[PDB]
Amino acid sequence: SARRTESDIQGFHATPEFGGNLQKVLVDLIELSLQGKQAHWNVVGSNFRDLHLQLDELVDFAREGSDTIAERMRALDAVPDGRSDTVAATTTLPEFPAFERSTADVVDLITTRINATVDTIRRVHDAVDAEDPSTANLLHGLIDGLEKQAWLIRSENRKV
Amino acid sequence: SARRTESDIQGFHATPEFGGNLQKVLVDLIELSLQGKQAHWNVVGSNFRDLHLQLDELVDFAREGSDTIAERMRALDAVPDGRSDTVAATTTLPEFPAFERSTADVVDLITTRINATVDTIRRVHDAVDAEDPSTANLLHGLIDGLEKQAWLIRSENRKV
Amino acid sequence: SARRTESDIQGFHATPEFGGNLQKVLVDLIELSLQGKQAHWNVVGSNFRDLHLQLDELVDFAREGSDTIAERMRALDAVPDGRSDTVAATTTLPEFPAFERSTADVVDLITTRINATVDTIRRVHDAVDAEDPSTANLLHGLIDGLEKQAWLIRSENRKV
Amino acid sequence: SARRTESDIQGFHATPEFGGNLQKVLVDLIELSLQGKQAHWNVVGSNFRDLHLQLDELVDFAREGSDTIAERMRALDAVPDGRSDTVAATTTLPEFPAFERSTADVVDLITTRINATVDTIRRVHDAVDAEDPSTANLLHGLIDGLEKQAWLIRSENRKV
Amino acid sequence: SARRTESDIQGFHATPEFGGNLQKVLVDLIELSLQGKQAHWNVVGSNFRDLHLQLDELVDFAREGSDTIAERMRALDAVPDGRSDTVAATTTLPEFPAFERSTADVVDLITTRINATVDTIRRVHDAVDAEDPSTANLLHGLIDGLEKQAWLIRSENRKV
Amino acid sequence: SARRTESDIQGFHATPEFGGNLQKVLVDLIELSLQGKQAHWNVVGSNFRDLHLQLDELVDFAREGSDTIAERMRALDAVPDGRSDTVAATTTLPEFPAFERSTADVVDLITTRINATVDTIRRVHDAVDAEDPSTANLLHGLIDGLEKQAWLIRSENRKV
Amino acid sequence: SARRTESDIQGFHATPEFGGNLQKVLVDLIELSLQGKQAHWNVVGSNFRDLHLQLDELVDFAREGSDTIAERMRALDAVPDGRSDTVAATTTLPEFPAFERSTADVVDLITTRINATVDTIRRVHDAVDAEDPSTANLLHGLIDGLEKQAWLIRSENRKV
Amino acid sequence: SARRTESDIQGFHATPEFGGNLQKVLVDLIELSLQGKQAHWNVVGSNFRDLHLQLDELVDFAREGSDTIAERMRALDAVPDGRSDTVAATTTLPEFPAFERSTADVVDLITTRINATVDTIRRVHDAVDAEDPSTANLLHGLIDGLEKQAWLIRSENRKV
Amino acid sequence: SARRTESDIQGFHATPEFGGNLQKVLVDLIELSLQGKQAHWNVVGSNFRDLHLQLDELVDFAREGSDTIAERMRALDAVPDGRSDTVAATTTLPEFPAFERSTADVVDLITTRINATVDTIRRVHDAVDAEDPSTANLLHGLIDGLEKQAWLIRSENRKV
Amino acid sequence: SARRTESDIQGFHATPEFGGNLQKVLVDLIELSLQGKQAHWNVVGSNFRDLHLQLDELVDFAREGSDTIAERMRALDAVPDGRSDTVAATTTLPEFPAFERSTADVVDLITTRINATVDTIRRVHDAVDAEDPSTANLLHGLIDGLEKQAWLIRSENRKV
Amino acid sequence: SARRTESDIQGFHATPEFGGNLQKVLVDLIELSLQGKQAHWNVVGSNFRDLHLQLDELVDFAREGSDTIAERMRALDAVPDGRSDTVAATTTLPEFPAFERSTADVVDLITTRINATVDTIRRVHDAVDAEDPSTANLLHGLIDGLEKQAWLIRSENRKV
Amino acid sequence: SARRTESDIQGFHATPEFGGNLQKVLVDLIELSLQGKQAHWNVVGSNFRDLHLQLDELVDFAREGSDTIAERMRALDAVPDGRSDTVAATTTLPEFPAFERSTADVVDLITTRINATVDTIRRVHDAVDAEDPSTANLLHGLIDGLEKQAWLIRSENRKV
Ligand SMILES: [Cl-]
Ligand SMILES: [Cl-]
Ligand SMILES: [Cl-]
Ligand SMILES: [Cl-]
Ligand SMILES: [Fe+2]
Ligand SMILES: [Fe+2]
Ligand SMILES: [Fe+2]
Ligand SMILES: [Fe+2]
Ligand SMILES: [Fe+2]
Ligand SMILES: [Fe+2]
Ligand SMILES: [Fe+2]
Ligand SMILES: [Fe+2]
Ligand SMILES: [Fe+2]
Ligand SMILES: [Fe+2]
Ligand SMILES: [Fe+2]
Ligand SMILES: [Fe+2]
Ligand SMILES: [Mg+2]
Ligand SMILES: [Mg+2]
Ligand SMILES: [Mg+2]
Ligand SMILES: [Mg+2]
Ligand SMILES: [Mg+2]
Repeated sequence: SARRTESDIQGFHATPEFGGNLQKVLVDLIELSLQGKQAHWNVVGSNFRDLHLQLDELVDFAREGSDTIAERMRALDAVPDGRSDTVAATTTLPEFPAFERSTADVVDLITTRINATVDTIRRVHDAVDAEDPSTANLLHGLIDGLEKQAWLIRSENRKV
Repeated sequence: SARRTESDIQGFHATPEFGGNLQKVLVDLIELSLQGKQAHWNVVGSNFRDLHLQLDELVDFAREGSDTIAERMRALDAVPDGRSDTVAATTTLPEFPAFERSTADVVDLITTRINATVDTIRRVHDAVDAEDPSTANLLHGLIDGLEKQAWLIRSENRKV
Repeated sequence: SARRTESDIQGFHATPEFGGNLQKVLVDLIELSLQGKQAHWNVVGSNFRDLHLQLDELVDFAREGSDTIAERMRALDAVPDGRSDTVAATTTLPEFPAFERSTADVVDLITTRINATVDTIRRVHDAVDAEDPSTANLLHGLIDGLEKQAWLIRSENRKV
Repeated sequence: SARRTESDIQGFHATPEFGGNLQKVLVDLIELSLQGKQAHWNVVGSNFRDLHLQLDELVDFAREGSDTIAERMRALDAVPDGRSDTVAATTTLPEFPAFERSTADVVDLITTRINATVDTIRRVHDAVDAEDPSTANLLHGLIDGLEKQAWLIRSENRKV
Repeated sequence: SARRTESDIQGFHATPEFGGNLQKVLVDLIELSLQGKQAHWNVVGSNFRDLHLQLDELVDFAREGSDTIAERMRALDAVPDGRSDTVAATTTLPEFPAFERSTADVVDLITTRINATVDTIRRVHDAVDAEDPSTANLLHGLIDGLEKQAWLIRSENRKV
Repeated sequence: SARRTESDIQGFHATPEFGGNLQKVLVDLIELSLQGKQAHWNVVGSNFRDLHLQLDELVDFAREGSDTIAERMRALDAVPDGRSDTVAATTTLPEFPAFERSTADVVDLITTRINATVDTIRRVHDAVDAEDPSTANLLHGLIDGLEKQAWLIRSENRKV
Repeated sequence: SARRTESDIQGFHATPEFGGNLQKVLVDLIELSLQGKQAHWNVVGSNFRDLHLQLDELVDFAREGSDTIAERMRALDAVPDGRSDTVAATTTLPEFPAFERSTADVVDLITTRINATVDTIRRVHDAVDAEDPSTANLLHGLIDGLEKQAWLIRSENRKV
Repeated sequence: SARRTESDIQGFHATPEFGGNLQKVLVDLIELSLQGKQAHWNVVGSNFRDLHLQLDELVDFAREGSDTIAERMRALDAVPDGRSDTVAATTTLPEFPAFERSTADVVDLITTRINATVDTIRRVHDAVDAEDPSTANLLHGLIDGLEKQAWLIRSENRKV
Repeated sequence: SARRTESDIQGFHATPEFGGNLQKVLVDLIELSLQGKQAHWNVVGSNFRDLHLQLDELVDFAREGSDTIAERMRALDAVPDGRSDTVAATTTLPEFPAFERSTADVVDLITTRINATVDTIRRVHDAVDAEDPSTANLLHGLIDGLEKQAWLIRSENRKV
Repeated sequence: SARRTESDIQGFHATPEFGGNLQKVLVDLIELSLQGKQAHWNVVGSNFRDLHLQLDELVDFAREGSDTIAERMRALDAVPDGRSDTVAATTTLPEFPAFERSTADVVDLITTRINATVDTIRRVHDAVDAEDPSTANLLHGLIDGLEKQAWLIRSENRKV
Repeated sequence: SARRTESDIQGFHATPEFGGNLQKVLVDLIELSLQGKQAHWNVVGSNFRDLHLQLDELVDFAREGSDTIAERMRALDAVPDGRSDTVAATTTLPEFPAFERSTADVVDLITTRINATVDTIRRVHDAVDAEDPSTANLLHGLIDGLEKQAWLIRSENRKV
Repeated sequence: SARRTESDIQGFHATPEFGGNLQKVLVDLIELSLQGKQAHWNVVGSNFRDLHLQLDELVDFAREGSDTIAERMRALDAVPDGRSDTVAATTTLPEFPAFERSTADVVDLITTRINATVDTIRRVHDAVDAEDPSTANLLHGLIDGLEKQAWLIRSENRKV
């Protein structure tokens, strides 16, 4: 009665631009995960353990975030690229330095890299929201979670 | 002292239109749940097990979704109708066919029905968001979750 | 030695009548689940919370029951029909009323609907047991569980 | 290489008005949690246990909510004040009465105070959303959750 | 529409003899659980710990069994009596002795008392099954479980 | 250097008075458990479910309590007697009435029986504490736990 | 006082025929377990993973089933023989073929072997039920569980 | 034989002095909880994370403690007052300062406030123990738990 | 750059001799599992329960071991044979005797069968290690676990 | 209004006598833990498994006990010494013998050593209670727990 | 006294070659992780779901493996480099192709890449084992785990 | 039939030197666990909590390690000696100091003592491996785990 008589109903298709916007978020989340693990392993000095542990929590969040974004792309028939070459060639994050780094340095370095990642999400937000508010919801989750990590990490170096 | 002195403070009340819009979402979520179980029981053929299992995950999400929407109606002083006669008389989803269906047919059929359910949510979205953004947030969760199910189901039939 | 030399041994096949008998149970279990959720959402008044919660437990049991019955049908190569139109057209349960209902009314209404569902299982029991005692075992579980729910719900309205 | 150069990328900082708006939400959430426990301990009469238990769920939600808001403030460089004197001096919630209170009275009292808490969040919503949609997402969760609690609690006193 | 009309469909009610038969099972289950704890506390000697632990498992099973039977009585409009005076006055189990008892003695004593409990259930089985096969299903679980306990306990005293 | 050279070091053992006092606690705990289940099964009327559930929680605590006391006796070379005849013959608890009882009646009946049980523990407390403060600690747990149960149950019948 | 005064009460003893009948069930359950693992390890081809996993679930059920039957024999003073030589010499199941087998062949092969195992249980059912209905209940569980496995496995090969 | 024949047996009730003493403990526990969260949110500097985490554990314990004391009051017919105005007006704890505070400062501040809370419990201990040793047991748990928290926190600022 | 330009890279292939060596381990693990269950069911006498339980733990380990070995064979493209006929025809373990066996006898019997199984693993160890050290690692796990079981079981019969 | 204005509020600290008394408990708990493991590893003979398992449970409790006492010392500004040399030099426990020991011997040996440990706690109890009843509470837990362990172990060698 | 008297005892230090060898393993494990996710997101076609899920299990193992290797480097005073640029510049794995790939192609592609990763571990094995057998043990775990993944993935494409 | 004949197949027995080498590892593991707890309780100063927690993880690992070694000795017919006097008299670990120690000092002290424990295992490794590779596998786990702990602890004191 109210039933649609259509045998093939199409779902929501993302524009290629929308897919490209999520791709920008994806590579920065993957890069953040890789840099987070680098910091996690190579951090040394005063309050090593807290930072070591907090960095793993950041990596967990960024990895879950990259899944969320890539899966959202797929749901809307965009196609993600999380390969190493693409991530290195297109990430906006400043390169993480090599070798052992002090806890103080790692705090400042990782805070900057989190903030860079959040900036990318904030930059594409309005364009994403305009096409698909449901995806903007996912972006809000990432912004909230990453900005929480930034606070939890940077607070170590704060002097009051 | 910033304390209010009213003995009676009323809650947010949904308009009849708003109530009607959530009712539209509700009946399609219940119908999708019922069709999902039908497909889950009656699918046979190549890759039976994967689809059988994925369909149960779809049903779980749709059932949780119907609860969310119905409870949201109740919170806003609206009254849901999820009775079988009402669902059958008012759902926009094409009827699920009777008897055993092949994996390939079930994939196509259910994808269309998920697409139809999501279309209803997308159709009422802006009107809901205009009156109550907090409810639109719930709708974003439903859209994201269902379109993910559509991807996980439909990909069986996608060739190269 | 004692091994059967048969390359293709057939399993137990249910008669169509047996399948039809389980189908009667299936539609009443599905209808009970739908009515239970309707009551769960729309119940109001004294002792709201207990009934709200108990009704969800009833729905959980009826949903698990419908899976059990439909899966048993499939195991014996019967084909279930749990679609909304079929449920509405063939259920023996009295229609659940629309709108908010008092806890006292809901208690009486749902007790009657549980008892109707149990009656269907009791009605087909002997015919089912005669063909397949193993399925009668499943029916015993449903009778026991539903009659427990009837007691737990109806006790609210009992005056001694 | 699309890598950014800067070593000190600063995070999103909230305006004083934004921090002030989240502070308003925070004090009302803390007050609600304190009032919720007061009601939880001191409620007596018909259907005591259900209300006793539901009030604990409300408190749990309000406490998680206060953490969410205070932490969001910290993430955005704002400073929460959840101290007893501040909460008492600035909460908009009508004072909860001391001593034992009937279930019927507690239902009415707590519903009013939940509605007051929600009103604060609804009042600041648009200003919060205008500056930071990600924070508005957190507000939506709070509105949804608290309005659910209001329904679950107030339904006890409903007439027909 | 195959919907029934009646608003007050009554449930299956047990005959006085049926309730009496379940009452017989109930008192022997409660007595066994009390005797099981008595043995659990007071057993001493070679292989104490194994018997101590196994007796607790027996008690657990007997207690769950008593709940099952008493609740089944309630479901079928019968009224259990599990009070201490009634249990003592009507149990068919041989009295368990007071004071410390050897493991070997406890094995023999408890095996006899389990067997007595099973005998009661076996004695009422056919009359229960004739009136209500669903209840006989519950009896089968009790027979199976208790006879397993008897084997696990008595095997301690076996010769070759 | 400080090692004792004794081959057999004996444990602290209870005096006959002490053993007798714990036995008094034991029988009232078992009797409360038995009456608790009787009430649990046979309670009917307004707010049935809450009382039904709370009575099971009371029984769980009383059962754990009886184990605690009986095991403490065994630890101190005393012998418990939790057999039905002994419990019925020596309990100080007023007899629980037969048949179905209203929720209001069960509240008053059970509150009285909990209070009787606590009175027994309070009556023996000082004598127990004088001989063995470690056992008095166990009594404090029981008093606290049972008096909480009394509050949670009795509050149903309070009118303010 | 309704207490029995026998110092020795014997348990239910199975006849040799009954013991033999359960032994027939046991050897086919063990053989099915062994063949299930063989198939699980050696299946290759289209939809490998689903079958690999489902076969492990079948093995788990058959192993649990063999335990149930063997323990039931022990409870009734019968003596199981699950040794490899006996299983190989007395199983009624057709031999599982050697080496790697295709998914399609494994589906057909295992379905036949489940069918064979269930046939043994159905063949001995009435004789078992006549002597001991409680054991027949266990058989009903085995029939239901195994025929469910047969459906979940065989449906891979069922076309339209 | 030993059964009391009283229809109404009353529970142990707190004297006004006793109720007053527990109220004193209650407000300091709630105040500690509130200051604990304030410190948790606003702590910054060296070893932020450890302190952030430890303060949450302190708050969890203080919250459980406040429930314990308030529930104990209710059990003994006393009425708690945990409202914000009352806590602020009657707490003995030194006020927690506003704004961000260094880890070193928070360690000293919180240690002092924990000690103040414990002092209150130690001050009321003997009077509580004299009237009701069972409640003194609860006080012992609180003293032990809070003094552990003080050690775990203060140790950060120790120099040896 | 360092990337291999090969479109099809082959994995490690086990020699047929290596596969045959793992096959020897596999049949003895399967035989040990079958004999362990035989002992588990049929053991009687002093300390029945401990042995009954320990034998199940041995069986669990041997079953997990057989999976490990068979899966390792498959990973390296060997093909396991765990069929009943093959196990009986090729196992090196002495046959387990029929009928009920005393705990003392079972201890000695099972210790010998564990030791036989370990001997097979030790016999093939060097040949396995020489081709694939990673598989020798798995053998070390089995040797350690089985030799632990041998100690735990045999200790029952040790006289010092 | 009632707020203390002190900047530094000090915690309760143990006197040298108190610290010394807890140290005495600490070394006997650690020694018991060490002997418990020695017995656990080296026990052989009849009922090996039960004793092996029970000794591990004893060790778990003694280890938790040692943590409790040492942490209590730290909370009260006392310094524990649980080093091997100190434990060996100052423990009151009779030395555990070397080599394999029979189950009968281990039962007697360990019971004696548990009793020695409890004696130490009972000897210091009153002095501890006089200074700090909160710590006496911890001692009550240890006495109760260890005396339970003594009962569970010693009962093996009892003959009645 | 066998105690050493050095105030400083250094740990095992890896040679530069050893560090380099683990670095080779690390970059291929990270690359495999990244390629695994790419395949997981972008696979479409027959048996999509099984591969999608299995690829996630592969990624989990490879991520855990990279952690193990990097942490082992840190333990032995070596410094890992898991940054994207380094992984892309130094991995031996063939590049994963862009865009959607069929199930069959993904099976072949990923199998080759697992084979490549395992080859690196096998290539460095002997050099690692020669310097530090404990690290070789970790390598054995990686080889076993990855070759198992290769089997579970590749078997989809293996025909008869 | 490839079945062996012997009824008494003996297990692998360790040489006196082998048992002696495992005894060396055992005493150093027990000593480390005792020193670890000493440090855990008595550490104070900057980053107390992290070290406090990490030291407990070390103790957990060392205790599991000691069980592993002692049980392996038992499996191979060797007899462990983990008694306090033996540990003190034969441990190679430098004595841990008494009293409170700074975090910086504890980091250096514990790192040295972990390294000493690892050195013992590294010293006996080749002789253990030569006689029994399966035991060397256990040593590898210990080396890996302890060297990880050393890194996690020592990194606190690292400079740049
Ligand atoms: Cl509830
Ligand atoms: Cl799956
Ligand atoms: Cl931490
Ligand atoms: Cl056990
Ligand atoms: Fe994903
Ligand atoms: Fe719901
Ligand atoms: Fe189902
Ligand atoms: Fe928080
Ligand atoms: Fe019950
Ligand atoms: Fe007990
Ligand atoms: Fe079994
Ligand atoms: Fe509470
Ligand atoms: Fe396997
Ligand atoms: Fe500790
Ligand atoms: Fe890691
Ligand atoms: Fe151990
Ligand atoms: Mg599949
Ligand atoms: Mg209620
Ligand atoms: Mg006390
Ligand atoms: Mg720290
Ligand atoms: Mg035993």
